[PDB]
Amino acid sequence: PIVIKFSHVVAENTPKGQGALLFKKLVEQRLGGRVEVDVYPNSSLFGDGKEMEALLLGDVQMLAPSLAKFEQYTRKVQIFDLPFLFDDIQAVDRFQRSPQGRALLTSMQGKGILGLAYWHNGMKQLSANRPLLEPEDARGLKFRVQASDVLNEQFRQLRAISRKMSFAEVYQGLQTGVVNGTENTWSNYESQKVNEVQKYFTESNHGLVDYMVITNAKFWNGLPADIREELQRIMDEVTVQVNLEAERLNRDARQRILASGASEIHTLSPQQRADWRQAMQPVWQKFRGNVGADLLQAAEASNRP
Repeated sequence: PIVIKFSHVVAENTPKGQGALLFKKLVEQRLGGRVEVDVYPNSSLFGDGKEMEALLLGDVQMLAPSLAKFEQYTRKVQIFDLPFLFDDIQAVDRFQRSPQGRALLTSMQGKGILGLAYWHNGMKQLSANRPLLEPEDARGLKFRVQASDVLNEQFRQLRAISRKMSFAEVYQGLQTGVVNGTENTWSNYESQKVNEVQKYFTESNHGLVDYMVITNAKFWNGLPADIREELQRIMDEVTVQVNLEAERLNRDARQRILASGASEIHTLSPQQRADWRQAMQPVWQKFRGNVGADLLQAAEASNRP
């Protein structure tokens, strides 16, 4: 039996958590015991950063990290972190399906990482212990960000303080005041109960959390061809399921946060959104050389159906 250990940092009741569990179920139902799958959620086996070290070492065989967590392996995936680049997940999906977007799945093959698929989670919103209605509202705040130079600079541009922290540490960081605010999808906020430590949310859709399903190129390329292709077909089916569940789980997450009564959500007006974009988009100039004109052109073109 070939064992595939799939580690991740999110709760089970999420797009990625359900996706990993579906992959395991379909492998069990279709590969007759030739492949077995173990799933380790919520940083139970490996958390941020460590997971990739383990992937390269062979302590794990499959991951699906946020596209914001690959700067140590390539700087091309940074495109997904640029604020307000993608209007919505439909635009990002279009970019991901472009020749360029597909090519990015192999951007790290030279470091031993193979991308197998993109999984959607959703757009990012803002959270803090004070209201965030106008960009000046973020000044002085300490925001937890994923380990991303783009996201670090995003809040630096708003005259705020950025703290790169592993996802598992967000709740405690906010409860203890190491950080005062953050950014994430409704699913991640509710699934991790972070609304209990954030009284104010702003629906800004200023970015997104999407994932690249990845594996160790040596493990995957060493699989029997029939098994590899079958696993890829199953992954393709799982991707559709994740992408469909993602939008609805995020909708349910927002409703449960609003129902809580312990947190408020302000939705930005078109004009407010534009002012936040005008204030944050200057960060793009710092990374344009890394991503390149072509990728930026393709990403901007993805906003036009």
